[PDB]
Amino acid sequence: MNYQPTPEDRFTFGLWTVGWQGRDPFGDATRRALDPVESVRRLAELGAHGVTFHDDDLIPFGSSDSEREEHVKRFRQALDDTGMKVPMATTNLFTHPVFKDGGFTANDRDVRRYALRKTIRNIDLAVELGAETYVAWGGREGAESGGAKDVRDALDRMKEAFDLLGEYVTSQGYDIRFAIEPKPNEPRGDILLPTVGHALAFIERLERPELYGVNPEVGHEQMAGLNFPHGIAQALWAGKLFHIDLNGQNGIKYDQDLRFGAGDLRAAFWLVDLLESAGYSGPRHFDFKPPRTEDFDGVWASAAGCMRNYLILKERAAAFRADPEVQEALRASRLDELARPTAADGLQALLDDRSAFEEFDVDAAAARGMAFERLDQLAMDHLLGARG
Amino acid sequence: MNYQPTPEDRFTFGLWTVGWQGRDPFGDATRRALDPVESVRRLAELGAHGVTFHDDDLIPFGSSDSEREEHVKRFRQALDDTGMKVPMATTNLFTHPVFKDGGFTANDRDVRRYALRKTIRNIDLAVELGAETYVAWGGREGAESGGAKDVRDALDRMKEAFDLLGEYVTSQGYDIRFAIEPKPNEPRGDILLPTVGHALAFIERLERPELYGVNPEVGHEQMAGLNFPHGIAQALWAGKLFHIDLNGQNGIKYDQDLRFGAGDLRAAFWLVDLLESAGYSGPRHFDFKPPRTEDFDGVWASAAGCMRNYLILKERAAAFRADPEVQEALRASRLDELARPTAADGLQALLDDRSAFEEFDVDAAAARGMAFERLDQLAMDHLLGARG
Amino acid sequence: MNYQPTPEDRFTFGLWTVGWQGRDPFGDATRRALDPVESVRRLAELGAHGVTFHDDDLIPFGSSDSEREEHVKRFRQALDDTGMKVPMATTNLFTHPVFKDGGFTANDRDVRRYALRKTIRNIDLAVELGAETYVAWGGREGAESGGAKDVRDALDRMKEAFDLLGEYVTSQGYDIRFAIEPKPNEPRGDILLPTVGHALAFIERLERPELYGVNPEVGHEQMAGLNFPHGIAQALWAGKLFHIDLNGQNGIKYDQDLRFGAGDLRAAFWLVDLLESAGYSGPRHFDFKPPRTEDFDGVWASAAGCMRNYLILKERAAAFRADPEVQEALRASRLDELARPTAADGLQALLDDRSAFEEFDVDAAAARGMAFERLDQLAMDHLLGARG
Amino acid sequence: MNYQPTPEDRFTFGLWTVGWQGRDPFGDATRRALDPVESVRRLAELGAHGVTFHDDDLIPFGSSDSEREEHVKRFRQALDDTGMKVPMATTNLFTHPVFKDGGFTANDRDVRRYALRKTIRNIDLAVELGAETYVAWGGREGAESGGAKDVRDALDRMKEAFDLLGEYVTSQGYDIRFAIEPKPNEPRGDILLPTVGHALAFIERLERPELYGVNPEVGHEQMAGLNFPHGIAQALWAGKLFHIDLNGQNGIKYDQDLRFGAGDLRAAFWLVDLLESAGYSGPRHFDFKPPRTEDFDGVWASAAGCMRNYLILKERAAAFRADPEVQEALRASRLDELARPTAADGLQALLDDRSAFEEFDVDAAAARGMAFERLDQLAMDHLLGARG
Ligand SMILES: [Mg+2]
Ligand SMILES: [Mg+2]
Ligand SMILES: [Mg+2]
Ligand SMILES: [Mg+2]
Ligand code: NI
Ligand code: NI
Ligand code: NI
Ligand code: NI
Repeated sequence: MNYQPTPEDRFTFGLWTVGWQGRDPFGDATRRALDPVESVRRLAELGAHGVTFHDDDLIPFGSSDSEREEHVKRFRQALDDTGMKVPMATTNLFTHPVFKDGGFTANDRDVRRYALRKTIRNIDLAVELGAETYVAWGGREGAESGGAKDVRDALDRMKEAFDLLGEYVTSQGYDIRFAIEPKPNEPRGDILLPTVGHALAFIERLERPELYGVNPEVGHEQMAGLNFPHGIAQALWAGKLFHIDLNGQNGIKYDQDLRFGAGDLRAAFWLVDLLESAGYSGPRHFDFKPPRTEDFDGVWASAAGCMRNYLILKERAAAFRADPEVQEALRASRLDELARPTAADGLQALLDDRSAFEEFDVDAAAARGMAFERLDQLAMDHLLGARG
Repeated sequence: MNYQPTPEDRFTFGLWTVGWQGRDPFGDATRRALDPVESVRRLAELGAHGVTFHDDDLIPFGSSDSEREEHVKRFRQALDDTGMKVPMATTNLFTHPVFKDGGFTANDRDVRRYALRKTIRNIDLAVELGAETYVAWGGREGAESGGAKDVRDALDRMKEAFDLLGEYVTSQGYDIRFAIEPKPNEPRGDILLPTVGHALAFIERLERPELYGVNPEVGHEQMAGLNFPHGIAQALWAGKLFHIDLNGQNGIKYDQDLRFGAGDLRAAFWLVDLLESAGYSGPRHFDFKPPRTEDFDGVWASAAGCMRNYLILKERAAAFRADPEVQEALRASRLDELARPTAADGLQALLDDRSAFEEFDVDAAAARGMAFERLDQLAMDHLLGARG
Repeated sequence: MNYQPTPEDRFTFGLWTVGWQGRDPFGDATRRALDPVESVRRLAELGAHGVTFHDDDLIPFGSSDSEREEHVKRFRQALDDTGMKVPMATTNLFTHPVFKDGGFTANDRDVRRYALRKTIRNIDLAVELGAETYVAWGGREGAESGGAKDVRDALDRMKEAFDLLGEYVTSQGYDIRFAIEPKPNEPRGDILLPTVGHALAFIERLERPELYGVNPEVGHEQMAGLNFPHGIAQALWAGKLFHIDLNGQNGIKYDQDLRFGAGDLRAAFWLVDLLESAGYSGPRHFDFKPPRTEDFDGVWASAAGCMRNYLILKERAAAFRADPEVQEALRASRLDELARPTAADGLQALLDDRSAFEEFDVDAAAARGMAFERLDQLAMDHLLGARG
Repeated sequence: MNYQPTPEDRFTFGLWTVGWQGRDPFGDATRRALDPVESVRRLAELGAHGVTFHDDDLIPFGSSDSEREEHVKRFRQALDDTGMKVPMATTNLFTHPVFKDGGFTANDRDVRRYALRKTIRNIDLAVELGAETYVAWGGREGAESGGAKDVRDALDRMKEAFDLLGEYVTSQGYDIRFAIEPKPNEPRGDILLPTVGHALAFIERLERPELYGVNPEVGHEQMAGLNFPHGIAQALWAGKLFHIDLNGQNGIKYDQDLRFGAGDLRAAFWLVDLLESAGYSGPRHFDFKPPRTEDFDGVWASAAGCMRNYLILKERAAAFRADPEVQEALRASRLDELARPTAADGLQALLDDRSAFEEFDVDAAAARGMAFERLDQLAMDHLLGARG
C-alpha cells in the first residue's frame, strides 16, 4: 500500500503554515523565514496542487507599490514554473497592533474603514492570481470583557462590512465567493461567530447570502468540544461548504493546528468519509503549524504527512462503504429508513393513521435494538485494516 | 435592600424543576414526587408568574382519555385558584425507551410518526391552557458513533417534522410559536443543533421561518465553553429570542442545571444587563434542578434564590448603566463609535477616501488604548456594590 | 489477522457494565436486568478471565443474611462451572439516598460510620472470593457549592477512613491492597481527589501507604482534558498502578464509559504501548456501558469489541517498537539520551564543567531539530497498518 | 467603602506581568518595553509590597558579567529607594529556542546540563536579593506527540534536576525553598506535572521533600476544569502551599492570565475565604497579563484592580464567616460534624457498635436534607453585599 499525492488530489497549503517560524506566546522563533518562492517549489515537489496566502505573507506590510509589484512578479514566476495554483486568498486583519480591537468590528470607526480598504486591495490581487474563494477569519473580532463590545452593534458592523464587500465584487464583475472562518476563542477571550452554526446563521442576514459560505477548520470546532463531521454535514446540507481547513487538535485547549490525522483520528475518518461520499469538490486545504521542535526537514515531513493521512483514511472509508457486511449492517441499523420521508402521505393522512398513535405498539418498538455497536466495530476494523 | 418578586416580574418554572426527585445516573431518588397542584400553589406563594410542563409531567404516560381529562381539570383549578399562567409547554420525547434513538430523527420511521402524533396532541392542550410558545428540546436526536446517523438525512427528517408542525398550527389557526432549545451533548454523545448558532441557521431552511425561534439555556451554551450573553445577543439581533431558560453551570462538564446566579456569576450579570437593556419581554423561565442533597425546604429555598439573584443583578446592571462615570468610560472606550455606521457615505466614497488608507496614520491609531480594563473594573465594582 | 481473547489475556468486566440497564438522567431503562450468573457464563464464553462486583450488584441492598448466603452460593457455583476469577471488588457508596452527601466524607458522622461498616463487610466477602485488589471510588465525596464542604476537614475524614480500613486488613491478616479511583466530577459538581495526581499525593499521607495504589479510568482523566498515558506513566513511576479501568471517552463532557478503543483512539494506542512495554501484569478491566440503544446482542458485541480493540492495538504497538526504522528514529530524536542521567558525574563536576555553560554553544544546540514529526508519522502508519 | 492596599497586604507582581508588551501567537507587541526600575517605582506607588523576576526579565539573555552587574545595581537602588521587597524569583527555561524540547527534561543531555547551570546562577542572585522562594515552572517540559517523550525517563530526569538543586542549596547553606508551578498544557501539547495533585505527588519522591512545595496559579487548574479552592485546600492540608499566583481565567481554553477577580468570580471568593481562614502568610502574587488592548494607563488600572478585588472579597468573606445567621446555617448543614472524628473510639468499638450498622436507620438518615442551598444563597448575598 502506497499513498502518493498528485495535484489531482487538490491538496493545498497556506504560505503561513510551512512558513511558520515557531514563535509562540512563550518563545522566540526556532526557524528562519522561508521565501514564498522556495515554499511553492518545495510543496510542488511533495505533490501539492496549490498554495494560499494572506496579503501580508506575500507582500510585507507597508511595502511601496513598486516593491509590491516585484513580490507579486517573483511569486507568479514560481507558480508558472511549477504548475501550482492559488485557489483561495485572505487578508491579515490580526497581526498589526492597529487591529488589537478587531478589523471590521473595531470600536474605532477609522480602523474599520482601513480594514475594509486593506481587504479590497487584496481581493483585486486574489482575482488576478486566479483565486475562487476569499476567506475572512475575524480573529480579533471579539472581547475579553462584557462591557467592551455591544454584540448587536458589532454584528451590525460585521454585516455592513460583508455587505460592502459583496457590493464591490458584484460591481467589479468578479467571480469570487467569500467564506467565513469561525473560531470560538484565541486570540480574543471570545470571538464573534464562534462556530459553524453561528456563521451560517449570520450569512442568512446578509444582503446577498448566495455570495457567502463557511470555511470550517477541524481544530476550531473541536475547541468548543463539538463534533466536526456533524458541523460539516450541516454546512453541506445548507449548500455552504465553500472551503475547508484540515488539521488536528487534541481537545479543548489552545489552537494546536497539528498536522491532519493527528488529534482526533476517528473524527478524521468520519470527516473524510463524509467529504468523499458527499462529493465535495473544493480544495483540501491544510491550515497547520509544524511544531516548533522541528527543523526544515521536519517541516516537510509534517506537510507530507497531512496528505498521506488523508489518502490512507480515504482508502479505509471507501473500503468500509463498499463492504457488503457493512451495507447489511447499515440496513440492520435502519440507516435506509432514516433516508425515507416520515410522512410523504401528508399531515392529514398522518393524523388519520391509527397505527402512528392509537394502535402503535410502543413496547415492541422500544425493544428493538439499534445494532449500532456492531456497526461501529466494523468501522473500527476497517479504519485499523483489521477486517476479518 | 430587598428583592421580593411579584408576578409582574414574569418569573416562571417548569413542573419538572422543583418536582425533580433527585435521580441521577448513579443514584436513586432522594425526594418523593410532588403533585403538580401542590407545586403550582407553592410557586404562587413565592411570587412566581407561571409554570410550564411537558405532556408527561402533567398526564402520566399511557393515561386513558378519561384519566387525562381529570388531570387537566385539577390542574386548571389550581391555576384558577392562584392566578398562575402557563406561557410555554413542551413534549417529552426523551424518557420513554421508544425514543432511545430520537423522536423526530429516530432511524425507525414508525417512531418518527409516533413522535409527531404525541407532539400534536400536546400542542392542542398547550393552546387550551393559554401557552404562547411551544418548546422543542431534541435531547435524543444525535448519536454516540459516526455511522449510526447520517446527519444530512437526519436534518431532512428534522426539517420535515418542524415543517409539518407549522402546517398544523397554521391550518388550525393557533396563535403559538415554536422555540428550539439547543444542547451540545447529554444524553446523546453529540446532539443535533448543538448550539444557538446551529439552531438559528436551521430555522432559515424551514418553510415558514417566522414561526420558529430559539429557547437558549445558560448552562447548555456553557457546556460548549461559549459566551452565553454573546449568543443571546446574536439571537436578539436575528429577532429570534422567543423564550429563555435561566440556570447556572460550572464550566464544561455534565449539565448541572444549578439555580440561576450560581455557576458563572459575571456571565449572569452581563446576561441580565442585556435582557433588560434590549427590553426582552418574554418569561424569565428557570430550568434548574434543586440538588439532590436537599429536602423540600431546600427545594423552595433554591427556587426563591433563582428569582432573588435575578432581581439583585437587575438592580446592579441598572446602576452600572445609569452611572455618569460609566457613561463617560463607555465613550472613552468608543462604544459610541461602535454604534455608528462604518461607511454610510457608501462604497464609492470609501474607495475615494484617502484618509481611510493612503493617508491613514496606522501608528497613531495603534497607540490609542481602548481603556477596557478601567471600564471592566467599574462593572465589577457595581456588581459587588463597592462603588467609590 | 485474528484477535481472539483467551483467559491468559486477563480481561475482566464488572457485573454492572454488561448489566447496565440503560437508565440515564433523562430516560428509563431500555434493557431488563441480567442475573449475575448469566453474565458470568456469557463473559466466559467470550474469552474473559474474570468479573468484578460492587456489594450491591451481587447482594441486593437490605438482603437478609440468609438471602445473602444464597446469592453468594449461586455466584460461586457459576465461577466454579466456568473457571472465571474475581480479581477485584468494591463497595457501592453512591446509589442509596443515605450517601447523597458522601460516604467517608458525609457531613453526618453517623453516615460515615455506616459507610465504613458497609465497606468492611464487603472486604471480608472479597477475600473469600479470592480478590487481590479492593477499589474505592468516592463518587459522592464532594460538593456543588463552596460552603457545603470544608475540604481540609473532608480530607481528614477521608484519611481517617482509609487508615481504619488498612488497620482492619492488617489485623485480619488479609492479602489485599486498596486502589483509589479518581474522577473529577459527576455525580457531584466537584469530586475530592479528582485526578490520578491528587490520589497519588493523598496516599503519601496515609499511615501505611504501601497498602494503597490507584485505579485510573481512561475516561475520567480525559474529563479533565488530561493525557491518560502520561498519568499512567506517573503512576507506574511511583510503583502505584494496582489496577486499571479501560474504556473510551470523547473529550470533556459527561462520563460516557464507551467501549475501549472508542473515543480517543491514538491515546488508546499509546496506553497499550505503555502497559505492555512496562510489563503491567494486573487485570485489564473494562468499566464501560453498552449504549442504551442496544439490545442484549449489542451488549455482547460491545463487550467483545473491548477485548478485540486491545488485542489489535497490542499487535500494532509491538510492531512499532520492533521496527528497525522506528528504533533508528527514536535515536534520531534522542530518546536514548533522555534515558541517560543528566549528571551522574555529580553537582561539583557539573559546576566545574565549562562545556555546560561558559562554553556551551546555545545556537548550535537550538538549531538541532528533534525529528518528532517523522517519528509520529511512523507511529501513525503502524497504527493504521500502512507501513511502507 | 474603600479598599486601598498597603505593603502590609503583601501584594506582589512579576516584572513580566505589567511589563508584558502584548505579543500573542497572532499579533505583534502593542506596548513598548518597560524598564524594570520604572515598574518598581509605579508598583510601589500603587501600594504593592514587592516584585518578582525571571533571570531574563532583569538581565538580558547573554549579557556580559559586567553588564549583569550594572543591571543588578540599578535594580537594587530602585528597591532601596522604594522599600519594595523581592520575595520570589524564577528562571526562564522556556523562551530561548534552545529550550524548545524542555530544560530539565529535554531529550538532549547537554541542554539539560545547561538548564541546571542557568538555574543555579539565578538561585545565587535570588538569595542575594532576599528571595525566600524559588519557583520552577516547566513550561516546555512535555510533548505534542506520544513517542517524543518517555514519561518515566522524563520523570527520572526531573527528579534528578530537583535533587541536584536541593543538594546545591543545602551545601551553600541557603535559606530558600522551591515551589513547583503546575500547568496542564500550553505551550506544549501536554505539560508534565499538569496539576497541583501531580506536583504534590512528585515531591514525595524527591530526596529532600521538605525543601519543595507548590506554586498553584488560579487559571492553570481552571484550564483542566478543576476547582481551584479545592486544590489549594489539598496543598494546605499537605503543608505545601509555599506561594500562590492569583489571576482570572474564563474556563477551559488558552491561558488568559486576566486580572484577579475576573473569570470565575465565585471561585475567587471561596479562594480568598480559604486563604484568610487558613492564615496563609505568604505573598499574594499576581501573575497576570494586562490585555493588549490597553495602553500604559490601562496597565496600571489593571494592576490596581487585582489588589482592589482581593480586598473587596476579603471584606465579604470575613462578613460571611462572622454573620450569626451563617454560623447557624453551617451547623444546620453539619459542617461542625464534618470536623469531628468518625471513629475516635477506634476500629474495634466501631465494629462492635450496632448503631453503626445493624440498628442504623438508613431511611431516617437519608431523609435529612443538607440545607446547602440556603447556605449557598447566604454566601451569594454576602458576596453581592445584599444581606437582608
Ligand atoms: Mg484556518
Ligand atoms: Mg432547558
Ligand atoms: Mg471505573
Ligand atoms: Mg504563574
Ligand atoms: Ni487553528
Ligand atoms: Ni440543562
Ligand atoms: Ni467513567
Ligand atoms: Ni497562566
